Amino acid sequence: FFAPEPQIQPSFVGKEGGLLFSVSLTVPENVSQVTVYPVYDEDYGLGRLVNTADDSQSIIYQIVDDKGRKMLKDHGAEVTPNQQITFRALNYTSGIPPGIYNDQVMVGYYVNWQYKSLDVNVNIE
Repeated sequence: FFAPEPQIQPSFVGKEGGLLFSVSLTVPENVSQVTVYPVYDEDYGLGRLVNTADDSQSIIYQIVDDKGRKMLKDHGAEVTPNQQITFRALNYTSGIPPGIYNDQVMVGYYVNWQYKSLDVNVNIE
């Protein structure tokens, strides 16, 4: 098992359901399932992006696969080794100042599950 670093792609957002960022990766050998999930609320698959320059500005989000299914710990997308797959962070905030927003998410690979943390630092404008 070896997992290349997943790549974060910014989006060019304030609508409920709007794309905030994406995570793309190549499925390793011997892996049949991959999840990318936030850990703000791990049980319900919710993340919290925070503005690095302003504590008081956050965006709640969920991460979905290419069929729009929310990803959770130990429950991701079924995949084939060597395919490229993309996950999308979608705004779940009801009711956004431009800046740089941060969160940490997790990537799980079903080989047993192997986990790797992923830092997210993205422009949202």
